[PDB]
Amino acid sequence: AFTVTVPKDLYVVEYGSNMTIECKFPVEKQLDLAALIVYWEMEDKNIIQFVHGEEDLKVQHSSYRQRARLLKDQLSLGNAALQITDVKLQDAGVYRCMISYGGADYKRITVKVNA
Amino acid sequence: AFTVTVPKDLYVVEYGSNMTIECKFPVEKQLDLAALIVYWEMEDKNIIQFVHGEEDLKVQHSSYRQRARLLKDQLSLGNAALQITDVKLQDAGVYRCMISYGGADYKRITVKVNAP
Ligand SMILES: Cc1c(Nc2nccc3cc(CN4CC[C@@H](O)C4)cnc23)cccc1-c1cccc(-c2nc3cc(CN4CC[C@@H](C(=O)O)C4)cc(C=N)c3o2)c1C
Repeated sequence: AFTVTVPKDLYVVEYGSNMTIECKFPVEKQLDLAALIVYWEMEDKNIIQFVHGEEDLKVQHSSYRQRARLLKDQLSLGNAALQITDVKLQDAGVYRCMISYGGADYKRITVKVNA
Repeated sequence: AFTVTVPKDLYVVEYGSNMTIECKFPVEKQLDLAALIVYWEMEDKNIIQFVHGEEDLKVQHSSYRQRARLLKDQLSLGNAALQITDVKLQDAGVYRCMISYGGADYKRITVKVNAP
């Protein structure tokens, strides 16, 4: 029963710091890109779209552009890991990571930013 | 650029009656069911889990499953269609359909129930 898990579901972060949020999923083998979809959204803003190996800059929402990246190296370890640099106020909310790799599952993560 | 689209996003249905809600998705030529995942949820309750041609009635939530079905016939036309018979009160709320077929997309649909 393909599960995604969140190590931490609540992130308290400093304004202008850097953050990495993590979704873990089972990779019992060597990651097969033919099977892999990784999506990250925050309140209906598209953040990352990784589709079978394909990463499309064009669909990424204005805010996250040149601040958000998916750590590819980490994928191979079954860790969809979103790095957001220079955390702003508008960055606080519920994040969703959606994964499809054989089965499919998704999880939610809260971010709080201090002023 | 895989899109899921909804004909109607709001359904107002009468208590006890029957409803079909639909999610449409592109099906170039002949559906490959081995590559297809169709998921329906309502406020975190599992309604339908159709993974590669098997439906999973292990944990799928007993109030629905009792009245909820995926019309497989319609899949061939790129129509994920959830049929609920004898609409109850607990059936109102925001459903989500999540589809994976090459790409992946989801949509939300609101249901309201009347009782006259
Ligand atoms: C998550 C998931 C499921 N979930 C489940 N399936 C079966 C059983 C499932 C059972 C559970 C329950 N438990 C929880 C714990 C464990 O016990 C399992 C949960 N979940 C399931 C099914 C099918 C697809 C997905 C999924 C996977 C990966 C990615 C995306 C995705 N959405 C996008 C949305 C967009 C949005 N844009 C915006 C406009 C829109 C448009 O085109 O209309 C496109 C992009 C892009 C671009 N890439 C998008 O990718 C999606 C939906």
